Order: sequence, then C-alpha cells, then structure tokens
Amino acid sequence: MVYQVKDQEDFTKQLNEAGNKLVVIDFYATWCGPCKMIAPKLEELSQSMSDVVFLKVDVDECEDIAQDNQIACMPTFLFMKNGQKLDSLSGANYDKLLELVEKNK
Amino acid sequence: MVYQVKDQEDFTKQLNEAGNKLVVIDFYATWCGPCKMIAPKLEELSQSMSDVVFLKVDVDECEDIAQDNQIACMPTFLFMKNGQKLDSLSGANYDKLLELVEKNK
Amino acid sequence: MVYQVKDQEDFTKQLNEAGNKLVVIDFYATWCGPCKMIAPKLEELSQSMSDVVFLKVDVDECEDIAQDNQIACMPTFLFMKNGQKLDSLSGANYDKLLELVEKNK
Amino acid sequence: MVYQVKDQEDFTKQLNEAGNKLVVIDFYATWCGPCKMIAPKLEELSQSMSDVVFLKVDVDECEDIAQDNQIACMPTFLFMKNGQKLDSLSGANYDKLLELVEKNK
Repeated sequence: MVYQVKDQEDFTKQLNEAGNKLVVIDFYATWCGPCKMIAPKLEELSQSMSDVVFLKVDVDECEDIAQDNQIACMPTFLFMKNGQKLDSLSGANYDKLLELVEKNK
Repeated sequence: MVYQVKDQEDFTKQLNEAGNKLVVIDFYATWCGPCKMIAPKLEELSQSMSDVVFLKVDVDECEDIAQDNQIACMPTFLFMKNGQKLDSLSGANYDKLLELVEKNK
Repeated sequence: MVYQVKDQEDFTKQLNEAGNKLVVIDFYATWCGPCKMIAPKLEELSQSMSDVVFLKVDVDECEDIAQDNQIACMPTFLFMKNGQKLDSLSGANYDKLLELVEKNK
Repeated sequence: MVYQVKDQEDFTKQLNEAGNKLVVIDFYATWCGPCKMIAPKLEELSQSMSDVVFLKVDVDECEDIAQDNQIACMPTFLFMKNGQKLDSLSGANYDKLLELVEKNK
C-alpha cells in the first residue's frame, strides 16, 4: 500500500519509520493523468517489495513539501535512504523507476 | 498585463474576448520555482504585445482546468486561437516561448 | 472609438470580444441627416466609456444585418449584452441614449 | 402598378408625366419589413385609383434622392402635386396614407 504523507512532521515520521529501507516518494496531483496511470503500478510494487517503502505526497495538499523539494513535473519520484536524497525521477517512466529502485534498495 | 483566470467560465470568457488574437496561457503553481523564475518575463512580454492575450492559471486554485488540459510539467504554456489549441510548451524556456509566440501570433 | 462592422461575421466577432460589456450599435446611413447629427456625440461618448462597446452598421453596406434587426427609422440604437438584445431606441435622442446606456451598462 | 424611380432625372420625368395628378412616392428599402408588408397594398391602390400616380424609390439605389428628401424612416411617403410638396408621412400607416391621398387628390 502507498501511504499518503499528511504534512512535514508526518514526512519525518515516515522517513524514521522506514528504518534502513529505500523510500520512494511519489509527488503527484489528482488532476494529473500520468500520475493516475502509474499509481496502480506503484501500489503493486508496494504490495510486493518488502525491502522498499513507498509514500505519496499530494502537491495541492502539501504545497510546502512540494516547494521544499523543488517539484516541477508530475509525477516526480524522490528516492531517499536513511534520510539522504539519492536520486530523483521526473515523469511516469516505470522502467527507469524500477532501475532506480533496484540500484538503491 | 497577465490576467489570472478565476475558474472554467472565466477561462471561456477570456478566450472569447481575445477575438482573433493568439492567447498564451501559463499553467503554474506558487510552489514551483521555474514558474516564479519566468513569471516576470511573461509579464514584460504582455505589456509590449497588445496583439496577444496573456493569461495564467494557478493549478491549485483551478484543478479542474488543469485536468482539462492534462498539465504535467510546470510551467506549461498553452497557445490558443479562436478557442482552439495551436501548440504547447513544457518548462521555462524563454527563447522557445518567443519562437512559439512568433510562429502563432 | 466607434468601430464600423464590416459584415455579419465581423458583427459576431465584435459581440464576442465585448465580453460582458454593454454593446451599443448605431444603425445608420450616409444619406441620413439625424444620423450625421448624432454621430459625433456617440464618438465622444465612446472615448469616455471604456466599459461599453460602441459599434456602427452602415445599412447600405450591410443590408443583411439591417434586415436581421428589422431597422425602420434611423438612426436606430440597439443595446446588447452577451449576444442578447436588451433595448432599442429609434431616432437621435441623446438624452434617451444616455438613459438607456445608464440603465444597461 | 408602382413605378421604380431610377435616378434624379427619372424622378423629374415621372413628376412631369403625372400631369396634374397627385403623386405618392414610397421611399423604401429591401431590408425593411414594414415596407414589404405595405407594398402589395400600394400596388392595389395603384391598380385602382386612376387619378393618383404611385412611385417608389429604393433608398440604397438612390441615396442622393433619399438625402435630398431628408428621409429618415422607412417607409416614408412623399405627396406631391404639380411639382409641389404637399405632405409627408413616416411609417407604414395605411389609414393615414389613405387620408392624405383623399385629402390631396
């Protein structure tokens, strides 16, 4: 399942909760077509990979987080591990997302 | 001057008032860095080109309009004339914006 | 400034560009004395009232438009808003014209 | 039958041709509804009264004549006899037209 970050404090809580696991955060908007298309794939990845944590941030609900993370395209995937930014991916490119997951997990 | 469209009907109203003029629409968000980066240039352009209508849509304020135009990367510049789409530009490339204005005005 | 409509399509175009503004249309003829008598006043009015659109139709040049609006006595002032008729005034009565502009703007 | 005056010289020829008869001249336009409604009545009057001459002037074809006669409303009926103006009637008022004919013939 893909947990929706509620605010900044929640984002920190989820990063802590992840432990040493790679965290993949999907920055998305409800008005964004490509975001909707890929969400089910993310949910499936979420249900299958136990060594990765998947989160999502609705940019219209968390504009502060969107701004702090310099989001410009939807969806954007941020790859973090032990609080550190490892990679970013702009757009709904599933294969590239998978490559980054395999590489950083 | 770059007019901010308030909602779907207002968007339609502005498109009619444009008459036969090229209309350039900036889909943006207040949390978007490149959007803020190019905004002043659009404003300067609009003060000079009285034969082109410049509009802006805050995607957080008008999520329905954003969905209608499948916005993904911001800013997005949509070029229209007589209510019909002519071109689209993703990202804050000022030279490309001028080229498309030149082509379509 | 009082714009001269060139034909049926041009009339439609101007009515759209008016947006939500009162549109006042002077149906006139170059052989009509009272028409020429009031024309300069309409022009002066139009220079002041930027919130009202002033148009003129030469009935000899656009006989089809004249027929569409069953013009009979000239000048005739037709008052429109959003493509729809609001009022009509036959003859060059400046005070009546101002009253109708005031009522309908 | 109602003869259509072709130009100024023709108007003088027809006034001469009328002799001592009352002449009723219908100033009209093809785009004018009330003009069309009453024309058949004029033709009937024309076919029945042998002591009156009926003429018509299309204002779009004879703008000079329209101007010289200070026409402003359609139809306008001018009543002449032996070259002299006796009366004018603005509008499609058949009873008033008949009164003026009976009075001046």
